[PDB]
Amino acid sequence: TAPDWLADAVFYQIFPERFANADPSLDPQNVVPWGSTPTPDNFFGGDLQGIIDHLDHIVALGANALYLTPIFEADTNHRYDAKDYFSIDHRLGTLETFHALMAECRARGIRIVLDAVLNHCGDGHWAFADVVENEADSAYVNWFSVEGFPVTAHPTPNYRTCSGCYYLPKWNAYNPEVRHHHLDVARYWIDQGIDGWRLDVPYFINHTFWREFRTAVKGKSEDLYIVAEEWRSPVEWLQGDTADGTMNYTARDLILGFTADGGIDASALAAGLNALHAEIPAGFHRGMLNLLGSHDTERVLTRHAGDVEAALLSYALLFSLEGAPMVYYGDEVGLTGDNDPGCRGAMPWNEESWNTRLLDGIRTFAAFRAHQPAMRRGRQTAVALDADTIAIVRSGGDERAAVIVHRGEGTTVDTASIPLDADTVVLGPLGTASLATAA
Amino acid sequence: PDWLADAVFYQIFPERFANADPSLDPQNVVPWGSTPTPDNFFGGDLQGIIDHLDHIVALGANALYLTPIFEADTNHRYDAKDYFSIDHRLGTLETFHALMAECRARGIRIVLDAVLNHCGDGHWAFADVVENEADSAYVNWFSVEGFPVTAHPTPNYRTCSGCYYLPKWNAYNPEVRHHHLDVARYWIDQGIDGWRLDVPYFINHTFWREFRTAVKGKSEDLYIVAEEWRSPVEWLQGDTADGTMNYTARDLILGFTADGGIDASALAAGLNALHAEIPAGFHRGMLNLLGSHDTERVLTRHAGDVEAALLSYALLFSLEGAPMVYYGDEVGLTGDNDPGCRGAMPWNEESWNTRLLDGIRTFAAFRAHQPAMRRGRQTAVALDADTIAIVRSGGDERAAVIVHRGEGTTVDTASIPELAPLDADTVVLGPLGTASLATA
Ligand SMILES: [Ca+2]
Repeated sequence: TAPDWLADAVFYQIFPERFANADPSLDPQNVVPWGSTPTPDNFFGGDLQGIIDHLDHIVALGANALYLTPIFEADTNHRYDAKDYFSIDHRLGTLETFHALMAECRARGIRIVLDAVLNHCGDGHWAFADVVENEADSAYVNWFSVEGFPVTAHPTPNYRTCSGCYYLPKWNAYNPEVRHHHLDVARYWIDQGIDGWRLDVPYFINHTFWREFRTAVKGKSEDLYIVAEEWRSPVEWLQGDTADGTMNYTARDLILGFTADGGIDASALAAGLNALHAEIPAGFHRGMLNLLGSHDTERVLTRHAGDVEAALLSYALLFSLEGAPMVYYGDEVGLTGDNDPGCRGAMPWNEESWNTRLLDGIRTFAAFRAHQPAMRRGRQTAVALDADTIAIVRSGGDERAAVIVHRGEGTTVDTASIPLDADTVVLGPLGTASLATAA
Repeated sequence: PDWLADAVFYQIFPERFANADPSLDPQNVVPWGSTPTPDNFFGGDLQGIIDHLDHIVALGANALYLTPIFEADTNHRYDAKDYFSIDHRLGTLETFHALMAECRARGIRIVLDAVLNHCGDGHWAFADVVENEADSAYVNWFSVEGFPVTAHPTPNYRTCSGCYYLPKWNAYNPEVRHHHLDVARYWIDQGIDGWRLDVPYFINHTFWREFRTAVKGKSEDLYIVAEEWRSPVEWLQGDTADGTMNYTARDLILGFTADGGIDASALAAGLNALHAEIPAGFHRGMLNLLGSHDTERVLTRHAGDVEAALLSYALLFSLEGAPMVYYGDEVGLTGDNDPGCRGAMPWNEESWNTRLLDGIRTFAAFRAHQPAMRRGRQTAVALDADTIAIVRSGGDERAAVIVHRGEGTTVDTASIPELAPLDADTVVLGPLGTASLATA
C-alpha cells in the first residue's frame, strides 16, 4: 500500500527556473527579464533560494508537499537533459542551498518530491560525451544504445533517444552498471533528505527495472513516496511492486470535460470517477496525485477560457477527491498560457498581479479539506443530482462530508437525496457548497 | 394585507424601462443609450412594460412599484398636471388597462405613486389661479401669499422644497381632499392594487387616516406603503400605511456590504432593533430595498464589485418584508444619484451581467420556495466581524441565509442555538461567499 502521510498531502508543483529568482549572481549571461514570454530555450534565473523565500506563500495556500521538476545539472531550461545526476544545477544553487531548502521545508511541515529522469540524460552528460569522444574505447559505450561511430545527431540521431530528440540519449537500462547508477541516484538524494520520487516517462523503461527501484527506495524507508507519470490507465503501476500512485491525468480529463469543455455531463463524470475508483486497487487511492494541470499541459484558466468561476469548479472537484491534490505553480493566482512553453510563465510576486479571489477560493477548498478528516481519509463516492450538478461524498468513521459542484445558472439540492442530513441547499450560478456532519 | 408576505417588487421609472411605441415619442427624444439628465426624454412607455413582463417574472417579481405615470411636464412626472390621465407619452388609458389585464393574467400586482403634497405648475387648477387670481375658484386649493403669483425671485406660494414648479396642495381644503380621495378611488377602479405615498411627512396624519379609510373601504387587501427615510414607526400604528420603504435596512446593509463602516455585530443589532420597533402585523408590509430613483445605483455604491453587490441582495432577500429590485440593478447597471440612476434599461443581453441576474434569481427562488422565508420570524445573528446569519423560522421549520464579506470562513452550526436544528454541522463560505440552507 501507499504511505499514510499521503492522505494528508497537498502538493505544489514547481518548475524551478520560473518560480523565483532570489539570487541574480547565479543567473546566466543570457538571462531574460522576469516578464518575458517563456520559450523552449530561454532562462529567467529562477533558483532554489527563490523557493525558500516564498515558502510562506506555499504554506498559506494550504500546500505541504512540493513536486519539483528536474533540478540536477543540465543544459536546458526544463533540465530533462541531466548531465550529472549528483549535483544541483549550478544556476539553481549549490548543495548547501539545497540543504537549506530541505531544512526550511521540514521546519514548516513541507515534504519534497524530486523528478527521476531515468530513461534518458542529456547529450552533455559526462558518460555520453565520453562515448562521443572515445567511441568503442569508452568504458560507458554500453551505458547507451549507439548504433555506430561516429556519433551523429545529424541527420537523425544514430543512437536511441527519448522520442527522437537528439540531445536526450536513451539510457541503456539493460546494463547492470546503468541500473547501479540509477539506484545510486535514488539513494543519494534520499540520503540528502527527500521524501519521494516522481518517475518521468516510466513507460519507456520496463517493470522489471521499476521493481528494483521500489526495493531500493522502500529499503531505505517504507514511507518514501514513488509516483508514476502516466497519462492513460494507472492500473499497471498499482500492483504493489512499482509505484505508490500515478499522476491522475484520468481525473484531470474527466473534471475538465465537465467544468471547461461541456463535453461530459455530471452523470458521465460520476461514472468516470466511480469507475476509476473501482479500477484503482485498495491501498493505492490515497497515493494518486490528482491535478488539473502541469508543465505538460496548458494552464487551467486558459483551458477554461478566462472564466475564473468555472475554473473554481475544477478546483472544488480537485480538492474533493481521494488522492493528494496538486496545484501547479501560478494557477492559484490565475496565470494563463497554452501548453509548453506557454504554461512555464514566470510567477509574479506583485500581489496586484494576482487574481486574489481565485487564490482565496482555492485556499477555502484546501482549508475545508485540511480541517475535515473524512476529506483526507474518507471513502469517495461520486453522484450526479442532475446534468449540471455533482456531489462528491467522502465517508469517515465518525463524520461525513460532501462537496457539491454546479456548473449551471443555479439550483437547489435536497441532501436527503444523497446517501445524516435532510437539509435543502441552494447553489448559485457556478456555485459550490461544502458540508460536513457528525456520524 | 397577507399577500405582501409572498410579494417581490420590481421598481420601474416608466420613462426609461422600454420604448415599444415610437408614435408616443416626444420631438427631442434622445437615443436609448444616452446619459440621463433632469430634462431629457427617452420615450419609455406602458406598452414597453407589457412587452417585457417576461423578464420581470423570470427575475422572480410578482409586483410592480411604478413611479408617477400621470400627465406631467417632466421626465419624472412628480409635477402632475392632471391626475385622471396617463401621461400622453406613456400611452392611453386603454394601454393602461391592457397592462393591468396582462399583469392580472400572470399574478402580478401593481402599485402607483401618489403625489399628493404637491402638483405641477402646469396643473389646470394652478394655471387657473395664476390667470384669475382671487377670482379663480381654485385659489384656496393652494397657498398663494398674494398676487400676482411669482416664481421669479423665490415663489410667493408654498412648494415642495422651494421648487417653483411644484406648488404645494392645500390639504387643509376639503375640496382638495375630495380631489385626492377621488384620485385614489379612481385608479383603484381602473384595476390598481395599491399606492406608494410620496413624501407623506409633508402633509399630516389626519389626511393619511382619511386616505387609509377610503382605500381600505374599496378593499382591505389594497396596499399602502409610505416613503420614509428615517424611522418608519409613525406610519405603522394601524391608522395610516401598511409599511414603508425601508431605507433604514438599506443603510445598514450597505454600510456592511459596501462601505465597511459597520461590522456584522452592528448590522445584526441594527436589524434586530428595527425589527423590534416594527409593530406586529406590519413586518411583512415593509418594502425592503437597496436603492431607488432617489439613490445612486447599488453596483456603483459597491464601487463596481459584483460579488460584494450580491451580498447586499442575499441580505435584502433574506429579510422579513417584501424585497424590491430597482429596474436594471439585476443586470448591473451603474449610475450615481438622480439623475445618474435613471439610465434607460438595455435589452441587448450581451451588455448584461447575467451571473449577477442569475445570482439574484437564485435568492428569489430560495425565498419563494421556503415558507419561512416569507412568513417566518426574523433573527439576525453576527458570527464574525465579517459574517452574519439571517435566520427565518416557521414554528419548528427554519431557513438561514449566511453572508460572508471576508476571504473565507467556516460556520459551526452547533453552538449557534438558532442555526442548531440544521442537520449540517459545518458549512463553508468562500470569499464573498453566500450560503442558503433550509431545514426539513
Ligand atoms: Ca415611446
